[PDB]
Amino acid sequence: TARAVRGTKDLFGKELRMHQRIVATARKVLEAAGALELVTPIFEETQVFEKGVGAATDIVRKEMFTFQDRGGRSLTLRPEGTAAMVRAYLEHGMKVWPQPVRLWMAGPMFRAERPQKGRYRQFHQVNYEALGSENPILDAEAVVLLYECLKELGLRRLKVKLSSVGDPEDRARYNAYLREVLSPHREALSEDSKERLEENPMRILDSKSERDQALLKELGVRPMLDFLGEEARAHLKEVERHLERLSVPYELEPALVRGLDYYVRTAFEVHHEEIGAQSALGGGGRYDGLSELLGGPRVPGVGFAFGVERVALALEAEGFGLPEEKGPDLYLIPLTEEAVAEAFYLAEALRPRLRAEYALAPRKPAKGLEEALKRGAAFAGFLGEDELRAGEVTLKRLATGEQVRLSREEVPGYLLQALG
Amino acid sequence: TARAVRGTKDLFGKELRMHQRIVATARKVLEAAGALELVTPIFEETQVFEKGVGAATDIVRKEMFTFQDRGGRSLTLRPEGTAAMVRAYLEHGMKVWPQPVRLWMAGPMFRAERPQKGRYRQFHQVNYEALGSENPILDAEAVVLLYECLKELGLRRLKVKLSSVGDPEDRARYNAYLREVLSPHREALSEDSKERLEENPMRILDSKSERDQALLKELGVRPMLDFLGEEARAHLKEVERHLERLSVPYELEPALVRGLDYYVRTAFEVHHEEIGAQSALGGGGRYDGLSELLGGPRVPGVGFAFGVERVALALEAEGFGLPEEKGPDLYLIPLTEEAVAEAFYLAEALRPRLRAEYALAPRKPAKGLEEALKRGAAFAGFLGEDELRAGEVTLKRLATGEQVRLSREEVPGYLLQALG
Ligand SMILES: N[C@@H](Cc1c[nH]c[nH+]1)C(=O)O
Ligand SMILES: N[C@@H](Cc1c[nH]c[nH+]1)C(=O)O
Repeated sequence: TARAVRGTKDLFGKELRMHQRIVATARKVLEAAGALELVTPIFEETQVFEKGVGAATDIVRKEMFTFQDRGGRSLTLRPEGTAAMVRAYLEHGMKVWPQPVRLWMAGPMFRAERPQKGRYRQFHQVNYEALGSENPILDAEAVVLLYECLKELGLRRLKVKLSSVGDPEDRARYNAYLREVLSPHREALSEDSKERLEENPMRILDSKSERDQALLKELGVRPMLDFLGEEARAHLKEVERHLERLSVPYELEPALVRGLDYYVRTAFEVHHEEIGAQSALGGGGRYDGLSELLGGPRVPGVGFAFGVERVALALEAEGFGLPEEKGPDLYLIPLTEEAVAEAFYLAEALRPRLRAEYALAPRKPAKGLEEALKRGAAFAGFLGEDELRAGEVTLKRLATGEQVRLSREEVPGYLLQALG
Repeated sequence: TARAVRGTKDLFGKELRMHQRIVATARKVLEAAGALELVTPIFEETQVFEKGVGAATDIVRKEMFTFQDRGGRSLTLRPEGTAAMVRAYLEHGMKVWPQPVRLWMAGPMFRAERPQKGRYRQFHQVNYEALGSENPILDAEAVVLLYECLKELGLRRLKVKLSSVGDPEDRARYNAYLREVLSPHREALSEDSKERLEENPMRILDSKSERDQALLKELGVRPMLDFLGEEARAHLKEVERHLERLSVPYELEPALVRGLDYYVRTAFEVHHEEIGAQSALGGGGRYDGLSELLGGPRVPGVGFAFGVERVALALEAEGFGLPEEKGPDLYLIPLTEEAVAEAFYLAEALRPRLRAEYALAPRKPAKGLEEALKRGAAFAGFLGEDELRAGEVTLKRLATGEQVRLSREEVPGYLLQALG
């Protein structure tokens, strides 16, 4: 009856392997930059995400799998990694390690989204974090690291986008501006936008429908860029200076509305055309003050995260494939009932240095050979009356059909030299 | 304010590395036996565990983190892997793949346990599964694989325990027997046991408290083993035949009650008496009929699972340590403020082929050298006014004190040949 809940799926085969390659590469680039692997629990106290992600965001308000612990306490399935990372930083007194502290991890993230496929309720992302410093070098580094993780995978058609949200103060003033300009024209907004006009009006910029877009155009709504505090623009220029020097091709966006509310200053995203909507492979930005929201001291930080599934799609789009699932080095086929157990014993003597499998029931040579082929085995191994009594095994390389009869002892060596 | 919820913890450093070594080894032994890696979602429809694990078990009744889908459906955080594996087997029509289908995975498991340390609410286990066959060779194989996963890690002091729970008929009769012997003495049972006496009385055997143990002793309660039917007895003997042949030292237990209700016939566990209570490193058994409980056809199966944390403790107990975390190949120390950014740029030119790190602020040579040493760096790199204007870098192997001044171009090669 039961199936895997919509939005989640079993990972195996080529799909699983691609994910592993992706995380493997991310591990290499991130750790070369000094990042330490830190894996946080699957769930945190619901407050870590409420306060952290901001009580006004879609995620917190209606997209988190939150439940209650038997007796008391509210727990929530991690929807994103940054807040948890900061929570960990705080808890482990990382403030005392030599700064900045770079952390990275790869794991599942959960988001309660309205059922109708949509996309994913359980997805996986690589998360990088640089904590303990306001230096714009880290922002540039974070952007380069994300860019390189994808670049190393073989992706070529990426679109880096950079911008800034100024600071909570600048963010506030821009919102006020939006209300003042939009409210008297409130009646020309999409129902969706009319709600967004209440909390975090900026979203109305990144909304769909023609109603909104045409209005914004005629009203001459000015870009979030025009509201950056000077220190903010100084910082952003430093980041651009570094990226240009590192030759990272980017485009400065008029405004980058990120789905989380802890962002301050730098904000970036890397896209890929070949995905359709949800072209974002990953993104990130600075988030000083988040630690304070979780009740800690001031701890500056920048980082990014990217969706493994998204990256996989991008790879597929660029024609990157994976080679066929390897079969067993040897597949033992018993010719008599007594032989089935002997095949098992022989297989055990060969493992784990050699991948040896066997049939659990006797069968004709041709049939068992058919099954060995069916399993992609390199060698077929026959165990009938003769070899059982002689303490030998009849091996047959399936590719050429070449056959060899040798003692059980030589088998490991013969196979290893013939395949290694 | 927030901490990692009791029963969960952040994995990093040596602790994380041990887990990876453990899973790495398990991967090798399991995949050599033909196991395919299959990772199931973090949560399943609550029914998969209710019906699967059995509605009478402690796990289902009061130890599962269950919550409601943002729109109805009851979802539950996976407390164990077998049911999910069978669910996957059913869903993907693996029944049409060549049998038996061997699957393995390593991941987090969640159990809502009463807060007071109590060990773990989120732990990790390696799970092996062999589906599609009643053959006792698979049971022996499952036992040998679990044994070998631990054996390969270096563990020597393991205690393998084997037993059987018979067939549904034998299981029923033993339960009846338990009721008949225990009911008239019902008043001497622990409150917990008095409930278990209603559905699946066998649990009362594997319960805690002295109140139960002493009673069972004086009453002369007979082992589940004496109640095995003929076919069950035959199957178990086959398993012992195989284990003895493979020289796997085991002890036949009178009654090895396991923690789940889907078990039928073979049941085994490997313990280590140097962890205190909870000496079970892992265990498993056969579970035909589970697929049917999930609404599928009859699919026989055996498997095991072991706690990575438990195994880690066992390793520690046997004195197995982890060495030194590698430091960066190069640690660039800026001598002027202008140099910090240059160090970053240089570091970026060297990565990811080389692990290069740098200080984010200028410092005196001696100080930066001490920091390079603290970080376990192979080479220290100086960037002061001289080298900045000359387009060079002053390298110093911290080991031999050998100092070299070379051009930025000569750096990647020199470092690679000096460390590769
Ligand atoms: N966690 C953010 C990305 C991020 C990581 N660090 C900073 N921002 C996301 O879910 O997109
Ligand atoms: N599911 C079992 C392990 C197992 C695998 N196969 C049969 N049993 C456990 O949680 O201990």
